Amino acid sequence: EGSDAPNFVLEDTNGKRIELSDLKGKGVFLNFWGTWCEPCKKQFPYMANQYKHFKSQGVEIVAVNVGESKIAVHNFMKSYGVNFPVVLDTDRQVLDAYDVSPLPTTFLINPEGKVVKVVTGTMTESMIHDYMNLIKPG
Repeated sequence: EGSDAPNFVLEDTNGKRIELSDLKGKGVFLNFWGTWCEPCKKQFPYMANQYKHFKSQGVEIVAVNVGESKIAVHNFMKSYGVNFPVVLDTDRQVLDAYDVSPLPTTFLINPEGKVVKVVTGTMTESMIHDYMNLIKPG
């Protein structure tokens, strides 16, 4: 759209305070997910591999888990090779702020804090790569 991404503050799995507006200057691949979401099992390892490249190119991932316990979320991260920030939307406030319907949904947010594209359903590693390029600082 080019619309303003709603700001939010959540904690990551180790207690790190992450506020979306502090990531201006970086692309944010904002991925709403749950451990029961089948596509996330294949998308997570693609995202981890791509992050190896993109983290130093100024694209951040914030993988917003929707409402699940730390133990289940940590277990999923171990299972699927997660090396990127995962935050806990424990009471669905951020999911609701983004008006998210199906999971997974990814918002591609550019370095200015604007939503440039919203994607739902399945995506391959090539698509993820291309998506991250859309939001990297120029």
